[PDB]
Amino acid sequence: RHSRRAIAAETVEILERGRYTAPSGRVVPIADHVAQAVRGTRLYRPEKLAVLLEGTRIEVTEETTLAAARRLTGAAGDQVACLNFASAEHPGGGFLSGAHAQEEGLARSSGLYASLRAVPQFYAFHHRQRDPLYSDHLIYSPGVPVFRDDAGRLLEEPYRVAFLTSPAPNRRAIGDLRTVEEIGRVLRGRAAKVLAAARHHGHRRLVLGAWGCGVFGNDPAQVAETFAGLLLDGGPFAGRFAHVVFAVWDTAPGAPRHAAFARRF
Ligand SMILES: Nc1ncnc2c1ncn2[C@@H]1O[C@H](COP(=O)(O)OP(=O)(O)OC[C@H]2NC[C@H](O)[C@@H]2O)[C@@H](O)[C@H]1O
Repeated sequence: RHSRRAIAAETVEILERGRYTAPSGRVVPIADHVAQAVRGTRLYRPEKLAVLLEGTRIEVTEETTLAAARRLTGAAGDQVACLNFASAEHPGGGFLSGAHAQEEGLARSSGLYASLRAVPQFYAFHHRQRDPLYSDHLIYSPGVPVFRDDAGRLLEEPYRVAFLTSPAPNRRAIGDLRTVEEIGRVLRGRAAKVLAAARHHGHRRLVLGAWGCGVFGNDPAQVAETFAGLLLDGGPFAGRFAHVVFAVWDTAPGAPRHAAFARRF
């Protein structure tokens, strides 16, 4: 936790100073790209996403979200979109406290926090709502510079990705007070809106994963099935993306989140 906390603090300083020093000694400017990402950040309310809905190579890997994004970005020039497994309540989750989860890693490694911290309406809505289902609100963050690898090392050459920030329902907090089918409907509606936003913004290649299946305690078979219904068997997004990677990095024994996605896809 202490090493992650230190890295998080360094990233915040970097975003303030607008440059960082790579291991070679190269000083890398990022202010322009960060400012662009912030200025282009958009909050989508549920009903706007619903409007977007009125209008493929599939891989499962043990990659982190960022490792998959970096691989895809090196292979072609079209900007990749990545799903941020978001906190409903804090931009970048607990990254500044040294918390260890997917969003926190994104926030330690990129300009994502500068984008999300600029959308207080998203977080205020959920704070007032006080409901663990959260909502279909989504933050779209274009061209966010990514400048660390999985180990926290600064990159000689940063790359840019779009992020889609949407919180999965906190099934852990809900317990058995909603049915499997109710949660499935919430997941399907929300995932459809994530995909609609990605497509709306011209992203043909996506990095998805075990959304909500860690701290939020969702069932990875159900989350994998949710994406499958949308992307496969003549679903609404079948054939609409060029490349979808389910990058599932699961350090628990048996890597069960990854196993569930591998089984389905
Ligand atoms: N970096 C990364 N890449 C890919 N997959 C990952 C990664 N880190 C974890 N995982 C896998 O994805 C699963 C879900 O990750 P998690 O970050 O726990 O997402 P949640 O939606 O359940 O939790 C979110 C909340 N945690 C941090 C945020 O601030 C949100 O509060 C997790 O169980 C792992 O199997």
